[PDB]
Amino acid sequence: KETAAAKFERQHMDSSTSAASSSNYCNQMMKSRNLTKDRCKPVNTFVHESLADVQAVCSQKNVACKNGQTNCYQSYSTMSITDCRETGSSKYPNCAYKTTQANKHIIVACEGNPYVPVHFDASV
Amino acid sequence: KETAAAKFERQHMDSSTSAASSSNYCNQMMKSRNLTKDRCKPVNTFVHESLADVQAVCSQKNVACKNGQTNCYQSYSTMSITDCRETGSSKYPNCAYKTTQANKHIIVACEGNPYVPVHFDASV
Repeated sequence: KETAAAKFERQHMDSSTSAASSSNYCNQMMKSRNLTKDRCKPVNTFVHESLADVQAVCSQKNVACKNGQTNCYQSYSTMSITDCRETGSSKYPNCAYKTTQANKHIIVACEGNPYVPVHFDASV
Repeated sequence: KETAAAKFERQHMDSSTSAASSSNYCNQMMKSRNLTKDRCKPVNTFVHESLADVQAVCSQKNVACKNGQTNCYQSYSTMSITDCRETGSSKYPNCAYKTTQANKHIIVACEGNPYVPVHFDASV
């Protein structure tokens, strides 16, 4: 099993590019990050900033999570992100994703020592 | 009880302004839309476009909802929105919200005849 922090990294971190490279970015990334193995993960966001910058969000603006939890944090600045969502004729095991690039604040839930992101809540 | 469509309108529609008017916008709106009555609703987004334009999203890009439902739709264009989230020392019944204005695509779940929005899923 993964640690919660490692799972966040696998699902949400892509510091290797400044933004989605093509309309096929999500198709490629959802597959290579193992998010299409057991099923098509319906929605997933990748963040194109350094791991350090994303971890730093845990020391930024404390805000509520969508579910009412109090350990969520909103980035003070906008970040380059890519939203991936199942679209068209996506059907497991033939998953298909829409790639939407944007620059927005991220909201993450943080836990542990060190206090690091363990869930991607939303972007604004 | 409200219809699902009416509840969406009450929670998410604000066509009366082109964007949040002040840092107090969310405090005012969460109260006046009855989202602080039984508890502080932790997170809520208002859309500053016409009702017609928001309803029209149900005929736009079919995408998966976060929970795996297949009746979500993403707006082709960005829309003026305001994200409201509990912050600081928000504690029922003294709710307190952060106001974040943005221009993003909206994703809504649609149902019924007429086919109209019944849930706000996310913004991109």
